[PDB]
Amino acid sequence: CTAGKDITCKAAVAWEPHKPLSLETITVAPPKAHEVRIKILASGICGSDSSVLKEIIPSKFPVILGHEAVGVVESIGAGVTCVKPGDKVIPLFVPQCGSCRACKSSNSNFCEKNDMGAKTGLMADMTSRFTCRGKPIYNLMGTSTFTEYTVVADIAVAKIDPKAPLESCLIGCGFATGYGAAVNTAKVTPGSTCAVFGLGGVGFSAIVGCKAAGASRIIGVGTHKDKFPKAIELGATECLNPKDYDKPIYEVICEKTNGGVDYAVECAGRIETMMNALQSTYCGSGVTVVLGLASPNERLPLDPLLLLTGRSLKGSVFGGFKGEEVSRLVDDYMKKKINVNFLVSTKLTLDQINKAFELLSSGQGVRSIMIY
Amino acid sequence: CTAGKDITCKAAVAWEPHKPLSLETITVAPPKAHEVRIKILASGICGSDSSVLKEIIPSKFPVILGHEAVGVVESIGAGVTCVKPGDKVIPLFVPQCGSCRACKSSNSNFCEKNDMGAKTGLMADMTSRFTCRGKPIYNLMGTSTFTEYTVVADIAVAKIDPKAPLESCLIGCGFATGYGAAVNTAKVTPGSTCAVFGLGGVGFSAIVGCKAAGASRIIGVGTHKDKFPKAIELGATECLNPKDYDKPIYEVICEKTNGGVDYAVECAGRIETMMNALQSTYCGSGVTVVLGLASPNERLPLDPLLLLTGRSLKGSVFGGFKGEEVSRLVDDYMKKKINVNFLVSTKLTLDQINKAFELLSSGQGVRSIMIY
Ligand SMILES: NC(=O)c1ccc[n+]([C@@H]2O[C@H](COP(=O)([O-])OP(=O)(O)OC[C@H]3O[C@@H](n4cnc5c(N)ncnc54)[C@H](OP(=O)(O)O)[C@@H]3O)[C@@H](O)[C@H]2O)c1
Ligand SMILES: NC(=O)c1ccc[n+]([C@@H]2O[C@H](COP(=O)([O-])OP(=O)(O)OC[C@H]3O[C@@H](n4cnc5c(N)ncnc54)[C@H](OP(=O)(O)O)[C@@H]3O)[C@@H](O)[C@H]2O)c1
Ligand SMILES: [Zn+2]
Ligand SMILES: [Zn+2]
Ligand SMILES: [Zn+2]
Ligand SMILES: [Zn+2]
Repeated sequence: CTAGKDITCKAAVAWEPHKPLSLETITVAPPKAHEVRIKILASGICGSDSSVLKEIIPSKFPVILGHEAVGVVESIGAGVTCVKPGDKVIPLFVPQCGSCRACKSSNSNFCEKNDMGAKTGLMADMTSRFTCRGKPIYNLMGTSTFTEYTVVADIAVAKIDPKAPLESCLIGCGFATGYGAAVNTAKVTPGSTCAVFGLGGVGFSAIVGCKAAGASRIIGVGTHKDKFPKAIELGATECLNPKDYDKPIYEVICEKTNGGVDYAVECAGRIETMMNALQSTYCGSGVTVVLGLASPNERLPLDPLLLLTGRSLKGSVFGGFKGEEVSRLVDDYMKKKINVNFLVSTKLTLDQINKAFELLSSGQGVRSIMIY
Repeated sequence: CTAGKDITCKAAVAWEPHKPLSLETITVAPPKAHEVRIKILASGICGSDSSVLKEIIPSKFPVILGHEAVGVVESIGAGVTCVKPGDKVIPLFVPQCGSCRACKSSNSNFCEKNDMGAKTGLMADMTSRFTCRGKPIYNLMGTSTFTEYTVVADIAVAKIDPKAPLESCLIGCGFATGYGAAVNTAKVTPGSTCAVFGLGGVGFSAIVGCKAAGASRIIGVGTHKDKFPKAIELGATECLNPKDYDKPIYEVICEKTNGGVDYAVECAGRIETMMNALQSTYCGSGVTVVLGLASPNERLPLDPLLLLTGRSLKGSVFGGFKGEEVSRLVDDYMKKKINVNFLVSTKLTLDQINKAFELLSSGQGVRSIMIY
């Protein structure tokens, strides 16, 4: 039994930015009050994890990344009632305290207890449960999944079906984000025309989302044509490679869609892709959703006239989903309403984690996950 | 009888930008096929009219400005069936052809027959119905109301109650825009908190709109405290003057509204004001509507991160209203549901038109109108 005891396990540590993750032996302390220690079963590698390493997204170091996973509760701290040892769960990088303005609302999921703003990289009591070589290691958005065991607040966990597949880990971020961006944020309607920019994990999930919402046309826009067949299989009606064109991609799209698409979803994290997405929508009612994160000091040179005719520009985190909605997604996945496992193009071990980061730059595949 | 004859009348002509409007005697030709000649009863002076004169909004010159009015049909061209001589009407600067993508969709009012993009300043057949000092004079957005008589396309006219008050002219633009920005574009919900930036004709209408939508708090934000009393009278729960604080106005608002308002409406046409409005909304679900038009080359330095948490930024013209909805607005006004006349702080004659433009730079009052 490991309850109430320190656990020694394997984890991928980021001692510094711009450097490959280091496989280390670490110590994971027992959960304190209102905390839950989880044995990670599978973890996905998200573009945001890569961005932290490139300093595109701020974070303290040393740090254990990863925020897309599925696991089983190993033990619970004092006062915990929402889960119990043995329950299968998905860590939430966007918690749900249930009492803040966002949580009490039905139009927001941005719980104020999130650490995306403060970036403390520590637990609620400002201490760390991670130790490596006698040094406290910071966590990522209250999760950290690039480790065999992690500890999270009891408001940052979603209990799910005990038999949920290991591929359910994508629901921890990438899939819920892209899927939700289409279904919740953009609010894609039946028969509408959509365009998705950036065919990575999130982008493919957005394509699946637009299809589920009933779009009549879904245009996948990316620079790696090897992904096109896959994109079509998952819902895209056609794909376009901006590099093939001399004329602006938004002009190409507007010419093909009677003036522009109804909904555009940006999933690359590039100011240029955001601008292309916006201008690819119909000026009279087009809706653009930005999901990607660009360098902190980059800005979108927005001409207000682009919005004046009737356009909308919005953004969201975790597809606008609240933690309490995660289980339902897992259910739909098992009922085959959504085949999340289709997005898993590569399965690796924790030791091969750096390969997943290498693939992120490759011109193929969708999502890589690790089975511990 | 003037049917089928040229009419000689008075009008205010802008021979060139940056100069006072010139009172002239002009000739107005009879309406051609699918056109309607209207005797203007009253016209308001809109900030947009001033912007054209200052070259903030592009236009050919010489031109007769004005796009906010109420009048009566004097005669109709061949094929016209929607109105007849004697009908009271409101010219529409955003037409409704009923056949384009925008007109077929309930989510847009930006009829592709509008002249806001092409700026031809001419009738459909590329000719003008206005002549002054032997020269053809351009029109404004298919309307032009700074003239005793004007000719418009039959898809650019809304028939309204024969007994509609002269003040109904504000529905032609200012009122419909501000009011609609709240009810249609922002979609203000009962019990929400709102902030309106720029207390001019449009701003006051937005206040009226937020109140009609059932907002519990309506914060008027402007640099002229003398307008606050009237603002409160029309629906504002309080007013703030940026100059009375050492910190950014959006920090003051967030501090006073538990993180920011639910809906913010920009009505000044300044990049700085637009940015203040955006950041003044709650990061988890705040909605900002931009209505003002800034200089052509100005750009909003938008940090994507401001949207990622759950904010929406959108814009619209004519408050999102379609031409077919104008009569309903006039009806509500005559039933005292909305007191449009309350926004008229100055009444002039055509000869005094320049005083109205001077007043836009005074710092008091709301809207000026001229009775012909
Ligand atoms: N708001 C949220 O909740 C949320 C959640 C997770 C991730 N994100 C962000 O969303 C983005 C997508 O993440 P993934 O989806 O996790 O990432 P990913 O798999 O790395 O995919 C990003 C995709 O965007 C395109 N891309 C990458 N670099 C590019 C460049 N220099 N120029 C043009 N296109 C480029 C590529 O698409 P093609 O191969 O088709 O060109 C690539 O597959 C990341 O920026 C991530 O941080 C946001
Ligand atoms: N999209 C549409 O359908 C539509 C329709 C009509 C007008 N508009 C636009 O809406 C805006 C306002 O029109 P009105 O409402 O017709 O105009 P207006 O009566 O001139 O009022 C504009 C108001 O904005 C503020 N303002 C103006 N110049 C400013 C400056 N340099 N710095 C700070 N605040 C300033 C003032 O408010 P305070 O005194 O409270 O500071 C002023 O009362 C214009 O930009 C116009 O082009 C859009
Ligand atoms: Zn992620
Ligand atoms: Zn909360
Ligand atoms: Zn139309
Ligand atoms: Zn106007």
